[PDB]
Amino acid sequence: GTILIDLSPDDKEFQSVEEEMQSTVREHRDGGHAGGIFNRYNILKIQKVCNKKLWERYTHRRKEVSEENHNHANERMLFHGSPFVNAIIHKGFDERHAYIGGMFGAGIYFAENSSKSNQYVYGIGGGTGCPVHKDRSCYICHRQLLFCRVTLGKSFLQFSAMAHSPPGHHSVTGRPSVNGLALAEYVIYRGEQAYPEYLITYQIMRPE
Ligand SMILES: Cc1cccc2c(=O)[nH]c(-c3ccccc3)c(C)c12
Ligand SMILES: [Zn+2]
Repeated sequence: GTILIDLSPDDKEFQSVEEEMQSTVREHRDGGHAGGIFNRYNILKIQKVCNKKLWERYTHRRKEVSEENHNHANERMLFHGSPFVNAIIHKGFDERHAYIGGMFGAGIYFAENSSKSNQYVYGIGGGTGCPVHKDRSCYICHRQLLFCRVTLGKSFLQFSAMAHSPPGHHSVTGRPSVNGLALAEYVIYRGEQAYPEYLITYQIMRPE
């Protein structure tokens, strides 16, 4: 039941999504090992993801969370990079997308930094890079990220140098305490707390 609608580069919705993507690139502690070396992206396409069932699932859950957190869903737009992007847009998020080895436990992880999500499009640590060239820094192969609507509710705050939510919390916020320039990462424990709203197709660009 999923359909993808292409946005025109002239549409302001295209433009505000491209801006979120480009403005949240940062340097990573691995020097680009996992996601490559770039300062910006070539955006090739942005598609709106429409699925009634998955949307209704998301909003039913968002209401429940809101009612348990002084009528505040604490909804964000966040990036998700995954080798399973094709499964997610058709079937939604679920426990198969849980990162068992994650620093904040076995949940589904989202980033404010697009370049953080970009590290995972070929799997943990960047796997072995693109299918065609086995290159984690490939400038040629087309990559995909999701920009998702994520309900955080009451988020447990964890400073930093499918499992359950910490009791009484709806999500976890991993806030980098050492790198002042890294933005936050978030973890949810219920697949129904995220909706994959935009599918963004892109290349990383070789710095000049
Ligand atoms: C740890 C983390 C922080 C911030 C963002 C992400 C992300 O976007 N994707 C993933 C991830 C998803 C599927 C398989 C492997 C990693 C992960 C793990 C992730
Ligand atoms: Zn390649």
